[PDB]
Amino acid sequence: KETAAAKFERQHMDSSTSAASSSNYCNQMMKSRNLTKDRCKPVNTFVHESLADVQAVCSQKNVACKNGQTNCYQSYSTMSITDCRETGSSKYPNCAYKTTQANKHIIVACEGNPYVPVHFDASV
Repeated sequence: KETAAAKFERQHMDSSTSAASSSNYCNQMMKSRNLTKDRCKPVNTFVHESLADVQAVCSQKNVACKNGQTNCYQSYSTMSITDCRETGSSKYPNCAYKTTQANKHIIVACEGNPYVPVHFDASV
């Protein structure tokens, strides 16, 4: 299978750009990361920082995850992110999203060796 770390990178990492520019970033990103493949993935966040800076969150502020595990970490700094959320009228297979650029702290679950993000828990 794809590893959990790899899946996180496919779903949540966009180190290419410092922000979302065109307000159909989400439409194109969601498609190219295979998140509109079988259905429209309703919500998804992209992080626009280096992979090194993102992996480093795994040694920052330890917090509970939503599921109640305690291997989650909150970034000390705000990060450049894009919140993609499907529109009220979107219907597969013509998936429609709005793009919201923001600077927020991320919370990720970390696991494995090397100890890297395996789950995007939230932005705050």
